Amino acid sequence: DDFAKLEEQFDAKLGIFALDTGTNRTVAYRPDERFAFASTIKALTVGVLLQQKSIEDLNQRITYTRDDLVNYNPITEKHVDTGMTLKELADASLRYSDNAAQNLILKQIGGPESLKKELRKIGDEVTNPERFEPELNEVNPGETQDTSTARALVTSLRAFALEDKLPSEKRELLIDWMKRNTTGDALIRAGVPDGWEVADKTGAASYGTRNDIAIIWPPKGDPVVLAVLSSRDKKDAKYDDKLIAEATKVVMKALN
Repeated sequence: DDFAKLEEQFDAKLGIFALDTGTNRTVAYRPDERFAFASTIKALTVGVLLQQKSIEDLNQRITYTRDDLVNYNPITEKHVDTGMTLKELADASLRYSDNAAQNLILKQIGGPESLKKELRKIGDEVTNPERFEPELNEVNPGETQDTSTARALVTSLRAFALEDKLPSEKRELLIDWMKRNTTGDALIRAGVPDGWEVADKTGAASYGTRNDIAIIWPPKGDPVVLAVLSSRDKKDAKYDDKLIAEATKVVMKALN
């Protein structure tokens, strides 16, 4: 009902899945409903990059031109002359949500089809990568290309960052980058208490899709993995970040 109320207040559809890794208790609301994953996929893509290369291999430098730049290249647009290492691209993709960075990394791992294959290999039969940035954000209701579910995103995030899909030292890199994101101040971050560390990755897509996935660490004990996804039924609808922040407070209370 608290979730239903937010859906009424915000004129949107919410998809939530939260797992308290410490007790295995869960919070769910339309947990298996499909939504455009938008930039949240950047976290899963780095997870795959990491599995594929040693930490030392991340120092390989990638060269590119203005033709590789897309609609949003905050970091990437500043380094055309020299290129950037995979480590720098990973940083730009995750903390700045750099679109070109995502496309360059994607090309390194073999494209959306290879990403798909690697996720399947990890146990994710739901997430469906198909396109590059920025076209992946254009998803119509009913379509399954470039979509996932709250349940699948948390399972997959959890696998890479907390479990055995990656060795400790690589998990540490992913977590550090996510903990240091610069785009999620108004989402999950705003619905958690002070002193609670958060690692997140945001996204926005057509139909007012507004998403945030994260791991939350209370001062004491096991982390909480959470996905908050949302959409509206107008193609050019606008989103309201406050929805995410409020849904998060409901989750914390439901688990706390």
